[PDB]
Amino acid sequence: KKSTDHPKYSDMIVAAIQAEKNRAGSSRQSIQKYIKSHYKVGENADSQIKLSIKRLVTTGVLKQTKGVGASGSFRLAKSDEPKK
DNA sequence: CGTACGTGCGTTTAAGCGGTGCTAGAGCTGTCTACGACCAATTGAGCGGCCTCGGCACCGGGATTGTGAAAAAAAAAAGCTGCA
Ligand SMILES: [Ca+2]
Ligand SMILES: [Ca+2]
Ligand SMILES: [Ca+2]
Repeated sequence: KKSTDHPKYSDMIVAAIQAEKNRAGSSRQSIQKYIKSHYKVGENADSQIKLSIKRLVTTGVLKQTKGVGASGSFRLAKSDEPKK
């Protein structure tokens, strides 16, 4: 149930998080360097991507390991695929 | 392969120039004497000589440190799958 909401740069983080085959790795600057393939505002992109993550983390759908700016490490987790 | 650099635009900035006006201070002049050259006589600090004995160079033996191979683990990465 509940309210599903619209994200944008959010999408492009989760696209780019899965578009690396790894165990616990995705530092904001690695992500940005891939995803700077553009329609995007490259000048203001990092803040919005940085802003974007915190909320993904707070939902816990995206999962990370010990830090904040220092760690730069997370991936998609929980358990979501098409299912009953 | 990702981007830090070079290129070339238009916009902005202050260097450059020529000039005027003020005075700090560079430098020049003459005077006067404190201070350094020079001298000779005086004597002790430091030279060469020479003698010694203890630090230090060299050795052997025992302790310790670090390297490297070999065996075996932990992991990372590769090649291999069907699905969706
Ligand atoms: Ca580079
Ligand atoms: Ca003067
Ligand atoms: Ca001597």
